[PDB]
Amino acid sequence: HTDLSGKVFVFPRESVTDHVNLITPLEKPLQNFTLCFRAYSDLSRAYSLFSYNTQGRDNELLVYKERVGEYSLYIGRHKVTSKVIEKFPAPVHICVSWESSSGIAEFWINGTPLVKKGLRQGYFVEAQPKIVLGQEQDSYGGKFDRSQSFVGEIGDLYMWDSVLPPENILSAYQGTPLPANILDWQALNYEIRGYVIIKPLVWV
Amino acid sequence: HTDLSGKVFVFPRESVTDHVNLITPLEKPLQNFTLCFRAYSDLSRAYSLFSYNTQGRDNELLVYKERVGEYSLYIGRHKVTSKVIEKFPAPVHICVSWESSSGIAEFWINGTPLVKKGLRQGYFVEAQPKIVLGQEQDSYGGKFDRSQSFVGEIGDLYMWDSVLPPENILSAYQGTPLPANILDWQALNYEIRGYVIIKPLVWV
Amino acid sequence: HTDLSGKVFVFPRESVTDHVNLITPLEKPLQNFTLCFRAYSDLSRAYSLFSYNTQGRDNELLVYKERVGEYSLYIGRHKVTSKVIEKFPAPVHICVSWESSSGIAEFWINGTPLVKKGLRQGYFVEAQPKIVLGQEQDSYGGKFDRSQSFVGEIGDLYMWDSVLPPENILSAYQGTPLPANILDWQALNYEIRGYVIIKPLVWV
Amino acid sequence: HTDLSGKVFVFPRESVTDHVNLITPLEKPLQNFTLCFRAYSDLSRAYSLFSYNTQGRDNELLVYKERVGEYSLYIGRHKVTSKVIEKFPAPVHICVSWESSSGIAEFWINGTPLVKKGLRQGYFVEAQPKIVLGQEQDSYGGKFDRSQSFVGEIGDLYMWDSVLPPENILSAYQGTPLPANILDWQALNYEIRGYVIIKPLVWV
Amino acid sequence: HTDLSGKVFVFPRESVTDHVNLITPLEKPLQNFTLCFRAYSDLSRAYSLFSYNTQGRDNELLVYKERVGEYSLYIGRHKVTSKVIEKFPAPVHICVSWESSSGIAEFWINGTPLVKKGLRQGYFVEAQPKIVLGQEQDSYGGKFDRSQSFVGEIGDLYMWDSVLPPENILSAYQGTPLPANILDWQALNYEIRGYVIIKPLVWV
Ligand SMILES: *[C@@H]1O[C@H](CO)[C@@H](O)[C@H](O)[C@H]1NC(C)=O
Ligand SMILES: *[C@@H]1O[C@H](CO)[C@@H](O)[C@H](O)[C@H]1NC(C)=O
Ligand SMILES: *[C@@H]1O[C@H](CO)[C@@H](O)[C@H](O)[C@H]1NC(C)=O
Ligand SMILES: *[C@@H]1O[C@H](CO)[C@@H](O)[C@H](O)[C@H]1NC(C)=O
Ligand SMILES: *[C@@H]1O[C@H](CO)[C@@H](O)[C@H](O)[C@H]1NC(C)=O
Ligand SMILES: [Ca+2]
Ligand SMILES: [Ca+2]
Ligand SMILES: [Ca+2]
Ligand SMILES: [Ca+2]
Ligand SMILES: [Ca+2]
Ligand SMILES: [Ca+2]
Ligand SMILES: [Ca+2]
Ligand SMILES: [Ca+2]
Ligand SMILES: [Ca+2]
Ligand SMILES: [Ca+2]
Repeated sequence: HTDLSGKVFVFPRESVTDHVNLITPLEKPLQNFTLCFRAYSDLSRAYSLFSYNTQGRDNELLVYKERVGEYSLYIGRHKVTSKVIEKFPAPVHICVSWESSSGIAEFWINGTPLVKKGLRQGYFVEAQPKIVLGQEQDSYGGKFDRSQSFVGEIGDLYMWDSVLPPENILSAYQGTPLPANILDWQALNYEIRGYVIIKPLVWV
Repeated sequence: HTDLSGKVFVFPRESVTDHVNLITPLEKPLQNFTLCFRAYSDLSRAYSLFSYNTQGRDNELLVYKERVGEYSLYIGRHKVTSKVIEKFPAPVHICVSWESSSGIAEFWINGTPLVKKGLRQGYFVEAQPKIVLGQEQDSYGGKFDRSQSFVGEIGDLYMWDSVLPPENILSAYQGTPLPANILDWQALNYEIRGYVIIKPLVWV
Repeated sequence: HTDLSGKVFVFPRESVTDHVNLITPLEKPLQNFTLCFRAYSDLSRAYSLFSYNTQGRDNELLVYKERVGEYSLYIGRHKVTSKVIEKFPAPVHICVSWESSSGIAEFWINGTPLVKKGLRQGYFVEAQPKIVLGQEQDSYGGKFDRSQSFVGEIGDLYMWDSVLPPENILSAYQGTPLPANILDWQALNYEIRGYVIIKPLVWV
Repeated sequence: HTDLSGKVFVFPRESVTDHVNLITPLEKPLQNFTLCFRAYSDLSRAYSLFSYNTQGRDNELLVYKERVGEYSLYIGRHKVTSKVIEKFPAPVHICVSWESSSGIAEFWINGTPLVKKGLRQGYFVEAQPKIVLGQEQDSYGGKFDRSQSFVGEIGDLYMWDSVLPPENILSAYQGTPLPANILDWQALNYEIRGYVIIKPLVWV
Repeated sequence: HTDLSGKVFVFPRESVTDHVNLITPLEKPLQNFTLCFRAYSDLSRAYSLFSYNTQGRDNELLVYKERVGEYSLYIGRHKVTSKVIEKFPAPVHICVSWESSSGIAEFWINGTPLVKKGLRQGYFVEAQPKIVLGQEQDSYGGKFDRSQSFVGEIGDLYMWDSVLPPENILSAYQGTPLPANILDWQALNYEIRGYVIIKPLVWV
């Protein structure tokens, strides 16, 4: 229940411990989800964008940037990666969905669909997560690694417990996002830890 | 048969097992043909796009992507290769025709003609094929190779027993193909084996 | 004798044998000429575009492609080379003229003039040629070299016994050449030898 | 006391001597500032753009160009660097702001925001500066280094004791800057030392 | 006394001999000048564009192309160099001015200003030159060097005994120069030596 409309989290330096915890009362394992957000970073090294771990389970749901032009999704430790043409540095809008019944993962980058990949067909993502921005978890809520830290700005984050169709992804990118039931930027419960500053969104 | 209008086959992972068999009652050897389809892959390694083998004959008709910008056609184990400027990764529309009487093979990539090449003048492509998407055959229906597997999405596949003129290739590129008498995406007889998922086409 | 309007010669493979002889009743040594044609090849190695030899004289008039972006004209074994920015692979329209009185050679690529060069001022190109497409001659009509063979398509070839002014070069580039009196694609006397196929021009 | 509208300082050669002192009446420590200026240089090596040293303190506020596409701000010897896509050589409009309360530094290059970075949260930039263009100070007003000298043109320099919002940054980029209370190009007190020439600005 | 409107000098081959002498009747030292001309060359090696030597003084005023994108001016044996983004090969319009009082040299390439540089403040360029196109002088009228020779085309050359403001530079670039008093293409006194041919300007 904070409205972050028009605002970003700024992670202004590299560190082991600067991060934001995102709080959701998620009790039911996820069969389907979509996650969208905008990010702006001038790192060239690898970094985590969104880290969701559960007790005893590393990389339960992880969105990770390998290198320029390459986005990975981990589900239950397993991973897929898809490629895109992108400028560097540049702001980006990222959406990723995953559907247990097919295993299909869909990345959409600036409203453009990447090649579909598939993993973990039939699996359910475990509930009661710890969700972190700014660092990559290796434990339940911690064991960070500064070489995977996100330095830069993140905004307009939403997470739904369904697979959004293309029209709803384009709405998030450049229209009005559909209100979201797991995490929603207009009513976000978060905890800042360390050096993270909230500022207006000034980039597109 | 099945009308896959608006849908693609998704080969969501690298494997030696995942494939689609395409069924056609082709009993008479082929003198002329055109094959068109759309594909979207972010593989950089080589892969097979369309594998047609007959009893005792490898690479009887094979469309093979050597590397970015380079397309090969095999007829009766002989090959030609032509080059094109293309972005990577990117969706592509591919048409290729071959005419026994001249030996001429014509690739068209996104409605643009590649340099003509020639092979197997006077040859007849044998009938009673096994036709596979997703893997390259080295036997009659099998002996796949993971390093040649196709990972990504294929749709809008049509095959004619004649050489299409430019206007009919552009029609196919634009999404209004002429009726096709060997394989037709709107009345396709196929078998999924392994991990292949049918999804809507979202990238055209 | 044959009107090849709308048609190309296709040299569909690398060889030391495949060629076209162009026949013209040229009995008087040439003081001035312009030669225009369209070509489409995806070779990266060097190749001959137009080979004119006379008895006892190799490289009497030769248009040669050194590498991407570089065009050479030989007159009586001496050469000039001019450079241009071009895409690869791409169709190209090439015009070259030479004027004995000044020695000036003008290349025009896709209707744009290259830097003028000069050679053989005062020379007359010898008459009674053998003129070959598809191979580079080292004798009077023969002694070909596979490594200089042209693979690809040639069309719209015209040769005048004068130096065309710019607006006449542009007319030829646009597909409306002024009347040509040495070689004329719309009334061409030729001989196919080996594997050369006439097909419609589909890339203009 | 001088309106330099429409004019630039030209540092026409590499040297360890040529520089401009900028004189400001500011006597209180700075908690917030914005600095904007336009520069045109064809140096590839690193160079100082704006050097603000105070007695006893090197690099108290320093704007430094590491290499093409990379801009650094030093505050009290600590630094941040942000990246941008830019052509070389090219004129550039540079703005940078810093806010003590958050430590946030914002670079804007040709009206486009770079990724925010943070340093020196809670710090006060010392007053009674010597402010130098053309050279990088290693002492209070001197100790220059030829290899960090600025060669080229600088104009349209303004410095405010506040953090400008995006609209006011864009106004400056577009040529209608707000009046500026630390340094103002339209009412500037300066001292030329060595070879620095004032000329009309011809490159906007 | 010759009007070369619409014509160029073509230096069609590398040599240590081919050149044009340009003769001015204005006999006076130069405190200010501007020189404009068009050039088209596909050399990659260094070459002289305009060579002005006086008795016993080499490199008294020299415009020299170091390599792609780099232009140098020598005044009295001292030099400056400025860089520009340009295509290769490409026609170019070059203007350069120099002002003794400030030492400032201004290059303009296709109507766009390069970074100003400065040299020889207070010097007077000596009177009674030999002015050569096509070769770089090392003596008064001679001692050429084939590795510095200009191959290609030069036209629309004008030289004024003043520093042109930007609007007059743009007029020259656009083909409507102000009449010029040191050298003027519409009333030029020149001597061709060796192989230099006058042809129409076809590349503007
Ligand atoms: C996931 O979606 C599938 C099909 O769209 C549906 O069967 C299932 O109920 C969804 N799961 C949940 C928990 O909503
Ligand atoms: C194949 O094409 C050739 C050339 O157009 C034609 O003559 C022949 O009839 C065709 N063959 C069949 C089986 O249609
Ligand atoms: C070749 O061109 C020159 C120069 O224009 C001309 O004088 C000469 O007559 C021409 N030669 C011919 C037509 O044989
Ligand atoms: C510095 O800038 C901030 C802008 O958020 C402002 O709130 C604060 O009052 C300023 N401090 C001073 C000393 O002016
Ligand atoms: C040189 O040019 C400047 C303007 O650029 C002018 O003010 C000055 O009078 C000129 N000097 C002469 C003509 O000697
Ligand atoms: Ca982890
Ligand atoms: Ca980790
Ligand atoms: Ca095979
Ligand atoms: Ca195989
Ligand atoms: Ca030869
Ligand atoms: Ca040869
Ligand atoms: Ca310093
Ligand atoms: Ca220093
Ligand atoms: Ca010299
Ligand atoms: Ca010399």
